[PDB]
Amino acid sequence: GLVPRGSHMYASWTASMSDATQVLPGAAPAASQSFNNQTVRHVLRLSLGGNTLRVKVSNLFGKSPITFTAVRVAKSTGQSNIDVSTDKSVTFNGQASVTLEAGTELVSDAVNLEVAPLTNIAVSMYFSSPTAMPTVHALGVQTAFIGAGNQTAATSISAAAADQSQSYYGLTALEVSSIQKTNVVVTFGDSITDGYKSTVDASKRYPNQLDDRLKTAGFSRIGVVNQGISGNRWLNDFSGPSGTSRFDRDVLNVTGITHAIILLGVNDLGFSAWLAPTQTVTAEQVIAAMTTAIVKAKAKGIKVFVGTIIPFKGASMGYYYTDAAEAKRQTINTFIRNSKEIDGVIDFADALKNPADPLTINPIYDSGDALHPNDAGYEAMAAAIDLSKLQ
Repeated sequence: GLVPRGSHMYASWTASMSDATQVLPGAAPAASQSFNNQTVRHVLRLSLGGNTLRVKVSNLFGKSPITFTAVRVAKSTGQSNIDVSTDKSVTFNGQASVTLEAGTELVSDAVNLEVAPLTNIAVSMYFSSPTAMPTVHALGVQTAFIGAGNQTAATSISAAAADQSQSYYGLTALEVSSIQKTNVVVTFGDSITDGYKSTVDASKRYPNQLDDRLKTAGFSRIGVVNQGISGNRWLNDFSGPSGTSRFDRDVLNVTGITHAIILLGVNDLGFSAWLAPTQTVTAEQVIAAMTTAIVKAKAKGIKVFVGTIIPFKGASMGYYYTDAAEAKRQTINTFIRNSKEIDGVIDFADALKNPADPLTINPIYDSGDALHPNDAGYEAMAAAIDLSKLQ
């Protein structure tokens, strides 16, 4: 009959936040990016359409407050260009400017802009004052455009091409309202979820390609949002807050989450040979972290799927991949494949392994570093997922 008319917000796009100033033990300090009377125009692909939207901004890892002098949204027409007829002010309790204390995040008022699934919008932020922005999504696989002054409502960003970035600055979710029954699938993981080595500005991350399959099958109301962080580990900070510490924020608290696909751990194994030798962890310690995350998500009624760790022999041999890392990978994958607690396994390892040698990634899917898939490998990851799982 008539769908009940109650409207609700759903996460349509997400980006997990990291602290750009955090470094490995023993490393030299790292400086954050800063803006000073400048506008950053981000571009993002919506998984879910609807009638209104709201923007979640973040100062989660700031050391001082930041003030967003203006935030605006518009439909993207490619590169930095917008459809000015769709430009809208984004307000916060009715105010165009808003200050976030260090360690806080904030979702905006609803914006009356009707949007369609798998379309790009631009979210533009003006910082009038000197603004340190350590709170980033570091590897966005998407161009952002930076210009002088308040260009948030401009048709395009007038600036030098060297003033482009591929990060997201203090922008962490974009939620869209609908009266329809809606599923939200959160892909949680590291660079292989984030989409490192997929084509920039092409929406070829594995969760994008999974989203394409869903919409092609007719499921416009099953959304896929990306909570990957390139370099992320279950058990230790860097890159990004540890998987265990961020699971509540980046999975359990995603608006409308119904399903999660967890793919994490290869960096726990690979970082200890050389990047972080004081942070050697066992497969059993990784499994314990995974267990607590699974328990928490199931307690909230979320469907929990766990992916097997894809083969990575050849990835900086002796300095990332090691025999110890392979042994731990085996133990973890055996645990995943035999677990009675998870709702299902997604055997990415089986899907992407080399038929000629199961310890290596299939050469046709290898970006070149023996660890990260290329676009075809991310397509193969998405193709391996039974869409019945996401219903």
